[PDB]
Amino acid sequence: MKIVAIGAIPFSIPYTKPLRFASGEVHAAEHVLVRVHTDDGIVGVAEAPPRPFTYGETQTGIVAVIEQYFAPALIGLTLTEREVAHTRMARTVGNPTAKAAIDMAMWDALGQSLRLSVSEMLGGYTDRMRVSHMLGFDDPVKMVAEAERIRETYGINTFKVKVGRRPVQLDTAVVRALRERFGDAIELYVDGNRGWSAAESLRAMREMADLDLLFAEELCPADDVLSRRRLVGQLDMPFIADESVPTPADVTREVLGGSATAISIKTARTGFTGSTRVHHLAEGLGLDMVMGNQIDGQIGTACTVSFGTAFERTSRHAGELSNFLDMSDDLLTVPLQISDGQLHRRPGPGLGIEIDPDKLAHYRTD
Amino acid sequence: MKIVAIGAIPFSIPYTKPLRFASGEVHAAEHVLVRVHTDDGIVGVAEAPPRPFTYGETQTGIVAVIEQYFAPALIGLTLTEREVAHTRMARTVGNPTAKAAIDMAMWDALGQSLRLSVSEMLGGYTDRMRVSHMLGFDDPVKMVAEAERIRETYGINTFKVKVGRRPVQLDTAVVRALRERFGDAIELYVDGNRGWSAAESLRAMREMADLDLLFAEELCPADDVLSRRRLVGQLDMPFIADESVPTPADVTREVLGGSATAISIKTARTGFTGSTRVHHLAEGLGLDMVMGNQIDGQIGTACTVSFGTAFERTSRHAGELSNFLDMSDDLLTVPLQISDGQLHRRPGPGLGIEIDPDKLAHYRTD
Ligand SMILES: O=C(O)C[C@H]1C=CC(=O)O1
Ligand SMILES: O=C(O)C[C@H]1C=CC(=O)O1
Ligand SMILES: [Mg+2]
Ligand SMILES: [Mg+2]
Repeated sequence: MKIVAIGAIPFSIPYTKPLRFASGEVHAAEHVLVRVHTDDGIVGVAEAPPRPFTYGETQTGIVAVIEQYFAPALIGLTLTEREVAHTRMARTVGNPTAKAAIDMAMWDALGQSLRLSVSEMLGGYTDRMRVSHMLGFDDPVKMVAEAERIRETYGINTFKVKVGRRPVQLDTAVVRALRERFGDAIELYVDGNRGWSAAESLRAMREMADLDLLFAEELCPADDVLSRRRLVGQLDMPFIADESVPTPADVTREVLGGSATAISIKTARTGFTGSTRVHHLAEGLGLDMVMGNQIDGQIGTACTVSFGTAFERTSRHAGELSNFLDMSDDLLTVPLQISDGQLHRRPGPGLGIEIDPDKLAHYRTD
Repeated sequence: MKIVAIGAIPFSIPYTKPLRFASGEVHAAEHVLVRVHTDDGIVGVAEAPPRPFTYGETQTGIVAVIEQYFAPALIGLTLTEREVAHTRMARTVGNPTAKAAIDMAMWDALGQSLRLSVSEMLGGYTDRMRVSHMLGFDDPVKMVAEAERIRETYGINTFKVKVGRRPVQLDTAVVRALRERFGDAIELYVDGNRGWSAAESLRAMREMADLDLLFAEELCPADDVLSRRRLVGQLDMPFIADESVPTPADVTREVLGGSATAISIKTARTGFTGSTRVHHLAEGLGLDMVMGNQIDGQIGTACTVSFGTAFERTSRHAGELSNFLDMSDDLLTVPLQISDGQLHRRPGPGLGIEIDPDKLAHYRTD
């Protein structure tokens, strides 16, 4: 189980319809397929989604850091030296998805080598997660229609509404429309992606005080430090930190500082080894945690469910596992299937997925 | 890899010489051998040391809780459902070593099943740890002689001196004698086992301010809450919490409250699954951590080194891995070997140990 090579292949798949939010937009999945090759002939895989508006990474930069720094530093390590890999990669600051992809690809290879799923190796608490769908910006009536279509089609009963627009009433009207349309049959929460000021955020939440929102996520910039802390202290529900807590150290600083009261865990940025560190820190401190979506393709979604199903604290909440549906196509030989509002972790070893050679050849851009 | 049975066998092995400290004494290793049997014929093992003066557990109580509560709740789970086992056992409060033994025995069985050492499955950062020896109470000249004998014989260069006696000068004279005898060639720190008041502790440490002590461990009772917090804030070096932080929740309360500035990790009380939670919490918060000794036999010591070698934060410090040497005998087919002041993690699968049938038959007390 020795790593003999690590590759990073850029690919691009168009979205049937773009996902729009406060901090940016995604019109195509211009990701990087990361592969870890072992001396047993096993190939572990994962993807790295460049999100310049979130971590500052670019598709070109991800391939570069992996080919120029991480690959040469990790070749030669066995799949059971994760902490050595973790420590070596840590010598380089940032580059979250690049690091995470390598770690998850390593876990995929390990699982295949041992004939064990990543989920069970991580803890195997359960075998499925409830699904939450992120609704991107669009005309009010159009967002409601999207939710209705999605719930009827896939059985999804949890929706995270993207907000952060002006006037604030535009978004609060959307949320109210959703609650009037579905009643208490669905769970609802919001993510502003740093779009509103803390003052606008409070007014928006006060206006939606009767809509039973489960969480408020990054309503205003965490970097508007003092007003952010004041806002978090004014809200009843937990305030989920996402882009502001990419590392365990950030979780500690933001939570102890009062700028976060709940933690988003995204395998795209902390992989499995790092995500375990975040989960244990959040559980130890006593904070709610939710599996988030990095606008993942099916490869990243398979990773999210693999980790989310391994622990009780992550599976007690619905996981954001459905945005891959807006992609026009994907790289798996067998597409992920959501039914009854749930997604099961794959039964196969490792991530339980396989890359379709023809799909890769068609969408790669190198 | 399904658990078909879990047994708890009490055994007793006399000590060549008793280990004495502030909170109690150990004249024999009256432990409990815990075994997890799988449907593959594999048997994982570990030990549970009853420490009434530390956790309140008794040899009889450990066997009882395992046979009456844990065994029936875990039979039927696979070795890759650790989080289910963790959650089920958590329904019962306390009983730390009983829970830890079951978890470590499960990891031992898993490793054997996969032909992987526990150390590598946990992270595989390194393959050995430096050794630290705990010096129990005794006449000053006798404690110094013990340190000299131990250093020359095993190459051990780190010593944790047991203190907490009155007058305080009795212990400070011991530490000073050790520093004068070995100079800067050895590392020294102290553990008072809640023996001194906070006021006595400060005076003792001030008297030893020139002896370069690396840590101060449980000098006074953590339950003397306010004076304990005042003391911790008065000391330069990290203050290791041990018996006061048996769980991650305690780590959070004591650290945020200011009654602890460093954390002791003992596999005897948090096993591997639980110890990982403590390590990640301590790393996330930014606190030093040291692998402690629960006055472990060789079985427990094999567990300590297995976990300690898996991470960088635990292996950067010497681990307390030598007190088993005072036992008159032990249960392993192949005794642990300390040389050049180090202990390597065993090369074999799981814990890399095997119980000698004749030793078990001779020392069991059921
Ligand atoms: O923020 C989210 O939860 C969803 C998405 C928006 C940007 C991004 O990278 O993640
Ligand atoms: O306190 C220590 O570090 C050593 C030992 C003393 C009692 C016990 O259970 O552990
Ligand atoms: Mg978000
Ligand atoms: Mg101690």
